[PDB]
Amino acid sequence: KVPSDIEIAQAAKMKPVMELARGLGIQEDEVELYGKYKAKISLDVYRRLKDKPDGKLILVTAITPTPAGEGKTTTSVGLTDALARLGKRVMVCLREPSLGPSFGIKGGAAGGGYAQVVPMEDINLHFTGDIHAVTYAHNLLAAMVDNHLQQGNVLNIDPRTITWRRVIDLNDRALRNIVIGLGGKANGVPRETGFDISVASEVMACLCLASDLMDLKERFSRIVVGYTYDGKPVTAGDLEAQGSMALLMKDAIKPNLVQTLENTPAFIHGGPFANIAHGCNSIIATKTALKLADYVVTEAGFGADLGAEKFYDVKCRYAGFKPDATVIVATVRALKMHGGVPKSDLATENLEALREGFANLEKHIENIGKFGVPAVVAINAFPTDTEAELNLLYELCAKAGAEVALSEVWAKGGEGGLELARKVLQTLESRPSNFHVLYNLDLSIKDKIAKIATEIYGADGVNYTAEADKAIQRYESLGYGNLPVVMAKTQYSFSDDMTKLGRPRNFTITVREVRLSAGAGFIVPITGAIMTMPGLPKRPAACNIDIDADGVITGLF
Amino acid sequence: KVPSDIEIAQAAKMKPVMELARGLGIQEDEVELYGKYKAKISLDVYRRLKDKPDGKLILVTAITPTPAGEGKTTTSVGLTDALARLGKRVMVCLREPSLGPSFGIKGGAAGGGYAQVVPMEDINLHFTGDIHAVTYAHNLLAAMVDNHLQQGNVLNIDPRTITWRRVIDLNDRALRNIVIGLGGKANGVPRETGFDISVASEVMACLCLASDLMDLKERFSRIVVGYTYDGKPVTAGDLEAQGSMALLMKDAIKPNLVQTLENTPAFIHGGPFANIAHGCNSIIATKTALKLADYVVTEAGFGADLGAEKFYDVKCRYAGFKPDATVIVATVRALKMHGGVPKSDLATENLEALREGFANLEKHIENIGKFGVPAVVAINAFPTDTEAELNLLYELCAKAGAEVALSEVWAKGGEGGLELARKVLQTLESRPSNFHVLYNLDLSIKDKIAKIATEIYGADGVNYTAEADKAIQRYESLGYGNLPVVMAKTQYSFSDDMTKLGRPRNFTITVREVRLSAGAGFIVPITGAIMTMPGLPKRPAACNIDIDADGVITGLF
Amino acid sequence: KVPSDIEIAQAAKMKPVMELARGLGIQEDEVELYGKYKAKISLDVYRRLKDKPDGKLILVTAITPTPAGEGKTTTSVGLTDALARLGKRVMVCLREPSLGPSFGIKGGAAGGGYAQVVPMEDINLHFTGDIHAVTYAHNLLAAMVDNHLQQGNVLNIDPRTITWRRVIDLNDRALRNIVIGLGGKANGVPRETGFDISVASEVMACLCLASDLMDLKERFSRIVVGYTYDGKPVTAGDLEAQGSMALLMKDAIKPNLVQTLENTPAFIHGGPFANIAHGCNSIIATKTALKLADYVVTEAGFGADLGAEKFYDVKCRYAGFKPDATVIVATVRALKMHGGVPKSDLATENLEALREGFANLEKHIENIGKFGVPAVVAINAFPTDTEAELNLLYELCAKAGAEVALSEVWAKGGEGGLELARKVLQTLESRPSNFHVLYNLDLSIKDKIAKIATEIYGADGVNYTAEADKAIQRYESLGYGNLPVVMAKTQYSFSDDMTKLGRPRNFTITVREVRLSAGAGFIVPITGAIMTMPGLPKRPAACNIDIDADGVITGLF
Ligand SMILES: Nc1ncnc2c1ncn2[C@@H]1O[C@H](COP(=O)(O)OP(=O)(O)O)[C@@H](O)[C@H]1O
Ligand SMILES: Nc1ncnc2c1ncn2[C@@H]1O[C@H](COP(=O)(O)OP(=O)(O)O)[C@@H](O)[C@H]1O
Ligand SMILES: Nc1ncnc2c1ncn2[C@@H]1O[C@H](COP(=O)(O)OP(=O)(O)O)[C@@H](O)[C@H]1O
Ligand SMILES: [Mg+2]
Ligand SMILES: [Mg+2]
Ligand SMILES: [Mg+2]
Repeated sequence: KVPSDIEIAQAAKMKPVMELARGLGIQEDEVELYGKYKAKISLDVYRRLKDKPDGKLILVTAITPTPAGEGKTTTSVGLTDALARLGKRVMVCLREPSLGPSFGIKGGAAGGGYAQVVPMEDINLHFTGDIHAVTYAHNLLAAMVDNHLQQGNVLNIDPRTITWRRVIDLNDRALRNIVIGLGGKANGVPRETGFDISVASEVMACLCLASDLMDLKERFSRIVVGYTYDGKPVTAGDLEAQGSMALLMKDAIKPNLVQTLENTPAFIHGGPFANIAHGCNSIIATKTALKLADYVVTEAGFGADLGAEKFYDVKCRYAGFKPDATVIVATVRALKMHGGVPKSDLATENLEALREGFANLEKHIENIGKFGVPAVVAINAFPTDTEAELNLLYELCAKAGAEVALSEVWAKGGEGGLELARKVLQTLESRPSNFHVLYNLDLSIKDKIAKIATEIYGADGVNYTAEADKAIQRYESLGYGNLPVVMAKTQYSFSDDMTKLGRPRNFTITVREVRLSAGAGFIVPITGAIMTMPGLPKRPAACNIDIDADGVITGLF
Repeated sequence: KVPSDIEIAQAAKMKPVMELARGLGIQEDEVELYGKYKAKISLDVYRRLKDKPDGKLILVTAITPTPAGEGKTTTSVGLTDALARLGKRVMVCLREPSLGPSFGIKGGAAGGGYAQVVPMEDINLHFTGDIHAVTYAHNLLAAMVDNHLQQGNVLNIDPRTITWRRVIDLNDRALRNIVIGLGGKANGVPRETGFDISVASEVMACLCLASDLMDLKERFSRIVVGYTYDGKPVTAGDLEAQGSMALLMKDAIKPNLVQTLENTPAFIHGGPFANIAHGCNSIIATKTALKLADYVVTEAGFGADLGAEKFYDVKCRYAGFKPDATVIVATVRALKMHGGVPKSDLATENLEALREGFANLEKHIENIGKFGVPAVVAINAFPTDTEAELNLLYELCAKAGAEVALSEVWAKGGEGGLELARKVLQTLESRPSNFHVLYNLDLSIKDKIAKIATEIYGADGVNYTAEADKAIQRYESLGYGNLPVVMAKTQYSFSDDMTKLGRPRNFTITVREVRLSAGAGFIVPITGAIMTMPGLPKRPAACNIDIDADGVITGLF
Repeated sequence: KVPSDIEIAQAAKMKPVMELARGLGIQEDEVELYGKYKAKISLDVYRRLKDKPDGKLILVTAITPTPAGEGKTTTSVGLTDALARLGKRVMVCLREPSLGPSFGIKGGAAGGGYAQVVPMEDINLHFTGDIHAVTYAHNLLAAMVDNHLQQGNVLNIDPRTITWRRVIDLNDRALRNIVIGLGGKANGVPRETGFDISVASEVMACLCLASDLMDLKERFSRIVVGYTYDGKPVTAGDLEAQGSMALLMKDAIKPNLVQTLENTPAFIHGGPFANIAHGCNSIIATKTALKLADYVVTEAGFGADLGAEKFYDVKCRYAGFKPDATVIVATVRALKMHGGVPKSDLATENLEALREGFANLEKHIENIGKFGVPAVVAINAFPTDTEAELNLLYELCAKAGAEVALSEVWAKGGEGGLELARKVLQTLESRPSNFHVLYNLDLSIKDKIAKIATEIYGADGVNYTAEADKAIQRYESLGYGNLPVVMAKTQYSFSDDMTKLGRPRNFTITVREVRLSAGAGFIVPITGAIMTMPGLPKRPAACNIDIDADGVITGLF
C-alpha cells in the first residue's frame, strides 16, 4: 500500500528552491543553483543577520538502534512538515548521507515513506560535491606528506608515526590496513597506513565546526599529520597545505538548500557518522537556519549516548546554541530486540519484550534529563507494530512521567505528526530549557573520558591499552589536554561491546587507541572493536541498484 | 637389480677417515673428526706444502641437462674410483649439495648407484655445518644493516637501494619478494627485500675463492650492501661486521674429507649452483687436493656453457690452476630430448633424435676446445640406453675426431670406468694442455658479457633493460669495471630461454639486472627469467622422505 | 683482575671428552666425536641404564635479573666444580646458548670467569649444530605450508589464520612482522607473517620434551600450522612433513658432552628461553645425566617466576622428575636495583637500598616453598660488592630463615663454592623434598593462567584481549584445554610490566595472544608487550668481535 521510497521521491512535486530561498529573506544573489531543485546559500546571509534573534532549536535523538536504524531522520523530516502544517515558519537541518552505505546495507539518509527529503537520489549520491571536496582536501594533504618524504624529508618526519590517513567515501574494508610507497627509490617511501570513510575525516569535522572559510583555513593549518624522529608534531601548515585545502573547500563551506516532500525548506550540510565521528550537521547550517526560521529541527547521529551527548558537548558548546527541546525517537521493534527478541523475530507481537527492553529508553531519557533539556518521546509507528504494543509503550512513558506522542509521519507525512508537533510546541512555551554542558574543558582527557563512560553509558570505569596511555600522555604534554572528547564506539549498545543489549550493567570501557584532531579541536578515543572504515555485506545493495533509459531508478533506499 | 642409492649408501663399508688422512701425508693433528667417517683438514697442510709440485687437474663438465641431471657427479666419483683401481694416487673434489633440493625435485648431490660419496645422508643434509655457517654470516650482516636503519641510520643508507638479501637453504618461492620492518617505530624500518638460496650467497662465493680466513675476513669487509641517499656505496666493513662474520666461518674455511663407496678419498667443500652462482667447489679444497694426490678430479656445475666457462674464467683464473684434461659428460637420453623427443618419451629407442640432438654435444666440445684443454667425452650409460644408440653416439664422437669412452660406473663402480680412466691418462701424457682464459679483465663489463654471450652460448648480441644499464654504469664508475663476470641463466639451454633446445641460433641474451659481488670479486648479470631462489614442485620429495627406529632412511636420493 | 672470559676459556686445559665419557661408564661406540673435546652421546646409554637408580636432582634458579644476568650459569658450573672438589661424582646439565645474543647485548651462556663450560667459542656459536637442525625442520615446515598454498591450496587453508612462523637464530627485529608471497602468481600467495628466534621454536620445545626420534616425529605430526576457511585445524601430519622434519633432527636428538674448566663433565642440550618459551634443557640430557652421576646440577632460565615455575610445572611433570634441592642465585646489585637504585649506580655502596630490594628475593624464596623443595640461597659475589653489602644480605637471608652461602666461583673456580656445596649437600642429607606441581591438568586454560599469575607473580587477576579470548575458546572447543601452560612474560618484573621492580603489588596480568603448541604439548599466553623475536642494541657486541690469524678470539663474552 505504501510504495518504495525511491518511487515516492521520483514522483515528488517540488518547488523551485529559488522560491523557498526568497520565502526566507534570502536575496536572489545569495543563491547558487545546482539545477532548479538544489542551491547553496552564501555565508553573507548569517553575517548580515549577525545581530538578530534566534528561533527555537529542537534536537532529535533516539534509543539504541538495530541495523535498520530507528527513524530519527524520517521523524525529523515528519516533525518539520507537521509544524509547517500548524502554520509555523520551520526548517529542518540534516546531514548529507555518505555515499558508501547507499551501496552497502544501511542505504541513504533521506528519510522514509512520506517523510523524505528530495531530490532524494541527488542527496544520497553526489549531491552538490561537498563530500568529494572533503575527500580531495584530505587526500591532497596525504599526497603532500608522502611527497615530503620523497623529496628528501626535510622536516625529518618519522614515516612510521604518521597519523594522517587517506579517505574514500565507500565501505572498503580492504583499505583499512595497507602498505604504500613500494617499487623502489623513484616511487616513494614504504609505510603502513590506510583509509577511513570520508565522512569520518578530520577535514569534514572542520567543515562542521568552522564558521567561515578563513577559519577553515586556519583550522586546516593546525591539523597534525605525523611527528619527527625526536617527537615534535608536524602540522599541515608546516607543509603549507592549508591554502590549497581551503581552495578545494571554497564551495563546500556553503550549506545546501533542498526541501521536503511537502515543500518545507531543508538545509543539508556536512555528514560525519556518530559512532566514529561527531555526528551533527554543520554549525554553519544550523546557525543560518536559526536566523531564517522560528523553529529549527535538527538531528544527531545514532543513539543519545553518541549523537546527543556529542551534539550537546561539542557542537552546542562551540556554537553557543541552547537547545530548547529534544525529541527522543523510540520504536517498538527495537525496544523488543533490547528485551531479548531475535532480530529475525521482531515482526511478531511480544509485549513482555517491550516491558524488558524499555530499560534502554529509560536510560536515554535519564541521560538527556542530565543536560537540562525538556524531552518528548516520539513513538515511530512501524507497519507491523500492533495495537497493544503501541498502547503499552505510550503508557510506560507517561507512567515514566515523560511527554509522549505517536508519530505516523512515515505513512502519512506531516499530518502523521500534528500530535507530536503540538506536544513539542506545548513544551516550548511551558517548560523553558536550562541546557548546560556535561563537563568543563579544564579536566584531564582521562577524567573527561570517565565522565562520558559512567554518566552516559553506565560502565564502572575505563580500561587503557598502553598505546592509548602513551598517546594521551603525548597529547596532554603537547598542550591539547583542554580539548573535548569525541568517543568512538559501537552504536548497538551503551557498552563498547555490541552484543550487550538493553541497559547493560557492571562493565568496562576499553580505550584501544587515541587520536588527536587539532584542527577540529577535539580528541577521539577509539573504544571496543570499532573500525573507522566499514565493509560491505555478503550481498551489497549495489547488486540490486540500477537506472533506466527514462531515469527511473530501482534499489536505492 | 640395482638397489636405491640410499640402500647402497647405508650398506657402504667405510674406512675411518683418520686413516685416509694419514694415507695422504696429513698429520694426526691436522684432522678434526665429525664422527669416524668425516673430518675437516687444517689449512696448515697447504701452507706447509706451499712449494711442492702439483698433480694433474682434471675437470668434469657436461652437455645441456634435463631436470634429472646428466651424471657429472656420478661420473666424477666413478672416474676417481676407476683411476684408483689402476693404482693411481687420486682424489675427487666436489661441491657440498644444497639442503633444499633434497626435499624438492633434483635430490642431493652425492652421485648415483655404485659411484657415490658416503656417508651420503650426512653429505646431503647438515654435513659438517658449512652451509649453516654461510647462512648465519650472511643473515648476520643483514640483521646489522636493518639494525643500522633502526638505530638512527647514521650512515644515511637509502633503505630502498639495499642489495643485501637474506638467505635460507631451502627452495622457498614465498621468500623471493617480501616487505619486512613492519609494525611501527619499535620494530624496524619498512622495506622491500627477499631471500636467495644460501648456496648462491656472496658469502659462499667468498668461501669458495678465499685462500685463508684472514683473506675471507678482508673480502667480507669489501661486500657492498646498499648505498647512501647520494649514491655512495656502503660496505660490510663500514658496518664493522667482517669480524663476527669471519668468526662464524672459523671452521667452515677448512675443507671436508669423506670418501667414495670404494674408499677413495674425497674433498667436499663449498656448494654454489652454476646457473645462479659460480658453480665450483672451493679453491681451498682443490689446491689442497693437488698437493696430496697425483690426479685430482673436479666438477663444475651444470653444462659446459655455465660451470666449465666459470671454472676456467673465474676459479682457475683466481687460483693459478692449469687444467690438464676435461671430461665432457654426455647421455643418450638427453641428446635425444635435444633432438625433439618429449621428456615423457625418453626411455624409447630413437636413433634419429640422437643424430639431431648431437648438435648440443658438438657445441660443448667446440667451446671447451676454445679454452685450450684436451677433452674426452664420457658416455654415461643409463639403464635403458639401447645397443644401437650407445654404438651410434660413440662413433659420432670419433667421427667428430674426439676422444670417447663408454662409462658403466653407475652400475659397476670404478671398474665401469677403466676404459674411461685409461683414455684420460692417455690424454695426459700424449696431449699436453695449453689452457688460457677466454678474456682479459681490461675489457668493459659489456664486452666481457658479449664475449661469453657469443663465444659460448652463440647468441647474436646482448639486450639490456634500463635497470641493467644504470647498474653497469654505476659499477664501472665506482671502479669495479675490472671484475670478471659470473652469468646467471637457465641451465636448460645455451640461450637465456629454457625452451630453446639443442644448438639454438640467432637469438639475443636479455640482461634483466646486474649485481656486484665486491667481496667475491665478480659481477653477476641476471639474464632471461632465472630466479635466485627456486620453488618446490606439486609433490615435493619431502613427502616421501622418512627415517625409522633403526636409522633406515627412505626417499632420500 | 680476572682476565676476560675468552682469554680464560681459550687458555683452558681440557681433557678429551672420550676419557670423560669412559669415566661415567659410557662405551666407546656410544660416543660420536666432534673434535677431541665435544661429543654426542647415544640415546642407548639411558635406555640400557633404564632400571638403575637416579642421582640427586638440583635446580639452579634466580631472583629477577638485571639485563646483564645474575649468575645462574656461572653458579651452576661453579657448584658442580665445587661438588667435584668435595670428591663427588657430579654432572652439570645446561642449555645450548642461543647464537643471536652473542652478537647482541646478553652474550653467550658458557658461564663466567673461572666457572665456564668449554670449548666456549664453540658452545656459544654453532656448537654441534643443534639449533640449525631446529631451524631447518621448522622452516621446511613453513616452506611446505607456503608451497601447499601455491599448488592449489588443496587443503583449503586460510592463509590469514596461519600461526606457524619462520625462525632464525638471530636478534632480528625487522623480521617480526613481514609480508611474504609477493611478486605475482608465480611467486606464492601473499600473506602476513614473521620470524621468532630459533630457540623459541616449537621444534625446540619438542626436542626438549621428547624421549626418542620416533617420539619427536610423532610430536611433529601433531603440530597445528593454521586453519581451513571453516575452522578445521591443519597439522604438519596433514602436510606429511614429520618424516623430513625428523630426518633433519636425526642427530639433534642426541645430547652433547662437554666439560668445565676444572674438567667436570657437562651435558649441553636444547636452548629455549624462559621469557618467551619454556626455559629448560632437554629431558634427554637431564634423565640421562641422572643415570651417570650421583648429583645432577641443572638450570632454569631467568627468574624463579619463569624458569623454576616451568621446570617444575611442565618439565618435571612430563619427565616424572622430583627435584631434590634448589639454589636461588642472588646479587647485591640486582637487589639494590630492586630497592630503587638507578642502573648506572649499582657499583656504589648503598646498604639501605639493598635492605628494601630484599622484597624480590623474599617472594622467590616463598614461591619455591610452594613447590615442596628445600632451597639454598647462593650469594654470587661481584668485584664491586662491598664487605658490608655481602654481610647484610647473608644476615637478611638467615633472618628470613633461608639456608645461605657466599659464592666466589666467578673469581676462584670450584674452590670458591665449597661453602655453597656444603650447604647443598647438607640439604640433601637431612631435608628431603615433597615436590608437588602447582596445578592440575583437569583445570581450564584460564584457571591455570590465573593460578600462576595469582600465586607466583602476585597479580590480582588476569585480563584478556578479545583475540586472546577467542583463541582460548578455539583451543577448549578443539580438545586442548588439558594442556599445561607456558607463560610468555617479561623477565624484568614479577608483573608483565618490565619497569615494576621489587615486589610489585595490586596489578593485573594482561594476556594479549594465545599460541597452541600441540606437538610440544602446551599453551603459550603472551602477556604485556613482550616480543618473541628480540632486537639488536645501539651497539651490538658484533661490532667488537674478532678472530686473528692465530685463532685468537676477542669480544665474544
Ligand atoms: N515508521 C517507519 N516504518 C517503516 N520504515 C521506516 C519508518 N521510519 C523509518 N523507516 C525506514 O527505516 C530506515 C531508518 O529510518 P531513518 O530515518 O534513516 O533512521 P535513522 O536516521 O535513526 O537511521 C529508513 O530506511 C526509513 O525509510
Ligand atoms: N648412468 C646412470 N643411470 C641411472 N641413473 C643415473 C646415472 N648417472 C646418474 N644417475 C642418477 O641421476 C641423477 C643425476 O646424476 P648426477 O651425478 O647428480 O648428475 P649431475 O651432477 O650432472 O647433476 C642422480 O640421481 C644419479 O644418481
Ligand atoms: N660473580 C661474578 N662476577 C662478575 N661477573 C659475573 C659473576 N657471575 C657471573 N658473571 C657474568 O655476568 C653474566 C651473567 O652470568 P650468567 O651465569 O649468564 O647468569 P644467568 O645464567 O642467570 O644469565 C655473564 O657474563 C657472567 O660471566
Ligand atoms: Mg538518520
Ligand atoms: Mg652434479
Ligand atoms: Mg644462564
